[PDB]
Amino acid sequence: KWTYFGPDGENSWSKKYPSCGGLLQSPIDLHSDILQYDASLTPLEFQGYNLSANKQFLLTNNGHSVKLNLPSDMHIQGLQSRYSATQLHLHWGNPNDPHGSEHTVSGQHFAAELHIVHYNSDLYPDASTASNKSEGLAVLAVLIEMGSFNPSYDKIFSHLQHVKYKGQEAFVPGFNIEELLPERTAEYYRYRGSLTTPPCNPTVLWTVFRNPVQISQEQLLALETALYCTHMDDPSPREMINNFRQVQKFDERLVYTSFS
Amino acid sequence: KWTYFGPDGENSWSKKYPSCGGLLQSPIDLHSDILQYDASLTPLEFQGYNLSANKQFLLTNNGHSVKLNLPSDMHIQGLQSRYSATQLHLHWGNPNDPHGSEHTVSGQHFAAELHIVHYNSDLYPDASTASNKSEGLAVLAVLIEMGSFNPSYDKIFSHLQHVKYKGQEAFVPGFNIEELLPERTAEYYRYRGSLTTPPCNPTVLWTVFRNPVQISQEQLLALETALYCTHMDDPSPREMINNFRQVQKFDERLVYTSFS
Ligand SMILES: COc1c(F)c(S(N)(=O)=O)c(F)c(NC2CCCCCCC2)c1S(=O)(=O)CCCO
Ligand SMILES: COc1c(F)c(S(N)(=O)=O)c(F)c(NC2CCCCCCC2)c1S(=O)(=O)CCCO
Ligand SMILES: [Zn+2]
Ligand SMILES: [Zn+2]
Repeated sequence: KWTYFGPDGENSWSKKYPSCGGLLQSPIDLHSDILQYDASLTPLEFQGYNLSANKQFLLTNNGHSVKLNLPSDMHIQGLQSRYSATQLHLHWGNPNDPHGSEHTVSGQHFAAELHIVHYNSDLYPDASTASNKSEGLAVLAVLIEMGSFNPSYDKIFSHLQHVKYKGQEAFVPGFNIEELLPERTAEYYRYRGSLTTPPCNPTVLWTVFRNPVQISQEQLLALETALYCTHMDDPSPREMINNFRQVQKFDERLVYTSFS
Repeated sequence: KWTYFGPDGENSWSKKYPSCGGLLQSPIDLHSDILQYDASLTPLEFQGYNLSANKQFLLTNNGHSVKLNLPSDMHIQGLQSRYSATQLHLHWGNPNDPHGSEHTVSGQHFAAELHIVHYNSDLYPDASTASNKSEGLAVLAVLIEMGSFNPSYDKIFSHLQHVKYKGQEAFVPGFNIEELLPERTAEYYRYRGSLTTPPCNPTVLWTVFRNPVQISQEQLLALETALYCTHMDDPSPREMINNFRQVQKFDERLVYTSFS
């Protein structure tokens, strides 16, 4: 009931999902005028990110992105509460305009963006319960640019042809999710925002790493061309492209940086 | 019942104005991937722009912008139809983030933007009738950067302290509107889009000049701090700031340029 293109696109989300027209919306443009160094921000620690290769994790095309389910055994230290993983997914552009990150830096998109979603497991029993609650979610965002082939991202991309259409699912063996993170994870942007998709709940603590990772031109094109938003039996297929939200207004508020 | 900030802000405009969630929406980011040089794009001619110093033209705070009424003897020649002037107005940011142009260039906002609104006088009798019809409108856009004082823009700005509140009106003596335009008007971006405010009609032929103009720090600050969205006797004033729409998705479509 929502898309990124056409009559049900992002300008209309607020009709059935009021929080999409509400407070604390994400994503945003990270730029000098709204940044402040905060010396009390501390480095995150990534625990249980090395998932067992003898276990398996479901990859799903949900019609909006490709998601990988993650175990609650995976968690972040360094926030006020323990946040445990629930899923990761990506956002990207299209072959003719391969600049589909959600966040921008100084007005610039990156090629794509990876989000690793966690929920506050000290307060809430599961992500669904946390999702619309105070302090419920924390998302790690990795900005992606074109460059060297990235074997670690290929551990996701090499399975995409098995989830081409909405609803399709495939298992992926465990691998080390930390390999998907950039250099100097200590350096990041942090702000209070929202889910970037309906329902747009204003319940996400965002951490956007300063430094991008690289994937090759061939990997980017593979991601942009692999998937469809529609079911196999849909008479009007739609390619999964440009599945990122435009940046939001961000006035009389601040993003905090862990680097001066 | 629409604003740029809060529950009646731009993500909610579609609830009130159907075209705001429709096709062909403006403004957009002007960037390499969606540009295409078109040698058929020849210089516009600005006719009747030298308004008589012996006449007065109405400046109005309409609660959303400051507009100057323009006579229908001003017109643009060079497009398929003649388009005659109806008004000009501005968009800007705020002192803490003085980057409130509507259009962006390679992801960068300029300080402000001037729009000179015209209607298709060959097809339609007046601007209101044209506004929701095929090829109804044509808007000229000038990007404004902060730098040197601009005597020509000060012919408008010098009256801002007499139109501080909604509904208030002042007279501006005629002057040569062409003085508001930048260097090398032959260089421009052209695309089909929409009004950037409700009702968001997709009926505008946009011409964005390549080169910005400059206004001083003091001029920009006056524009950002002189005006209120509310009436003179509200005990709860609302400043007129950040009156620009975020850039829209622009996919499977091109902006044509008169420069390479
Ligand atoms: C790709 O869509 C996103 C998404 F973009 C984001 S973002 N960018 O991190 O805010 C998400 F967080 C989620 N997942 C969250 C999971 C934890 C709470 C349970 C509710 C869903 C939110 C998802 S989703 O694939 O699950 C689809 C949700 C439709 O409501
Ligand atoms: C500042 O608001 C704008 C505006 F932003 C733009 S834009 N950026 O060029 O699309 C406008 F064109 C207009 N005027 C057009 C006048 C000709 C048609 C009649 C309907 C209004 C469109 C106006 S307005 O001040 O008149 C307020 C319109 C409220 O609906
Ligand atoms: Zn996401
Ligand atoms: Zn305008």
